[PDB]
Amino acid sequence: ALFGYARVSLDIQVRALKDAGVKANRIFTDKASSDRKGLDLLRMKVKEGDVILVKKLDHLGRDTADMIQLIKEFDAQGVSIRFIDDGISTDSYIGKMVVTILSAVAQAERQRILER
Amino acid sequence: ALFGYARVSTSLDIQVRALKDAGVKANRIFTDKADRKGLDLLRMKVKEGDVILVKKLDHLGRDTADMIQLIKEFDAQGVSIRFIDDGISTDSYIGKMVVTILSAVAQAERQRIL
Amino acid sequence: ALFGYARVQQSLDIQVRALKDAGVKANRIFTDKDRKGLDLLRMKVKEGDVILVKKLDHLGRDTADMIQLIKEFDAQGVSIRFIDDGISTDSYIGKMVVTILSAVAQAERQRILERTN
Amino acid sequence: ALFGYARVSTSQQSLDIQVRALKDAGVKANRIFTDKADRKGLDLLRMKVKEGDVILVKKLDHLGRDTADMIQLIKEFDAQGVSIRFIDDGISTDSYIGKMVVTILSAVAQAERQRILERTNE
Repeated sequence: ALFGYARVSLDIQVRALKDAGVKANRIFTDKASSDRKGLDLLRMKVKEGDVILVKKLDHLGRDTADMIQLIKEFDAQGVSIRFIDDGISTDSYIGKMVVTILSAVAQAERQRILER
Repeated sequence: ALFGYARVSTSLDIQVRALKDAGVKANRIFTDKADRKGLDLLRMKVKEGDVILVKKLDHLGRDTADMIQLIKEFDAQGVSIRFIDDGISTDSYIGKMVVTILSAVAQAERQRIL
Repeated sequence: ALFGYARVQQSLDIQVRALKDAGVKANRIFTDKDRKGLDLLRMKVKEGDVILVKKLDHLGRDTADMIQLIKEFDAQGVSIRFIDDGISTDSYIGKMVVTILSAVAQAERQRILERTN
Repeated sequence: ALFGYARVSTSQQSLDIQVRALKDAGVKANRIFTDKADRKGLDLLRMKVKEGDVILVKKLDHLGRDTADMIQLIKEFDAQGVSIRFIDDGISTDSYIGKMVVTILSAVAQAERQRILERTNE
């Protein structure tokens, strides 16, 4: 089954997931600052063969460590994640490597700006 | 204009079925097991503007360097590659970013050894 | 203070000699064959300390575990230096570089595993 | 030859921390070039460097105003055969790691520009 995840501007993500063909009862959301309600519900409901659509790489984990763990868990469950805006999926080991690289790069930029 | 390539280390029907399901004609699908024979046949048939479909990034080369080399030589003759499961085309700005990230990785691995 | 950590017997003995030759005192070297040595390291280590590791591949069991270990030690004010890779977790760029190289090592491992499995 | 470069937006305090760190890493006082953002010290530096030279910089973030600027400056010096050593990060631009970081960051920056162009074009 096809799922969607969105996190905070949420309507920009939610409408985008719906227009990607995710049904409403399969869209889970978190208002980030229990920042994990929706994601925990998604982690529970997902099963082997399922697909999760995420608008952006940044909307998954709250940092690179968190995102790498989530990808590990979903992959272990036999669930692939596709990032709509980034145009990449976790559906191959090269794919996962690139996603991890991009998260790491995006994390570094946040930290540079935070020090600045 | 639409071609297909499948490769295994050792089955092979999973990739071919995916290529067929993406609209590649059976006579445009070339395969390899374990040595360049099917990839060679594909080289002689493809033309500027054509697109070669592949199931995953994982399936193209023997390793990352080899895959990058293949991408770049098909790119030299105006031929792009679409990786189905990854949802990535080498001729898009994302595909180009990915190939450059992979080239960086492969060069670093090479320099590391030295 | 300078500590050493090695995960894997001969390849563990190569790593230990390498850490000693890198300047780590024998009694500050901790090893694992799952995490008995790491649990001991966690207890001795204090703010401003540095852990030496021969290769990136020898800290965690996978990328998720390694980044988590780094996050944890960083939170204690303990940095990690990888001898072979020539990089430390001191700055956010070092951490970024270490994440990248782990992702690369992991991909290679998965590439090896599939051509075997 | 060994040079140093320090750059700030406005804060004098961090410029002094940078210059001090540069001296402490062994750059001669007459070999430190500075800017208060601009490019005055950088333009002077460019006249003085030659193939083989090394420029110390405190942190990656003290070279350019942003990532895209930093990458362009690294590539400019690199084409001259001049490398940059970032002290706090422990990375040289001419190592396999510095080369990898520069290439990966320029790939990402290039994708973001392509992204803007597509939104502009459509």
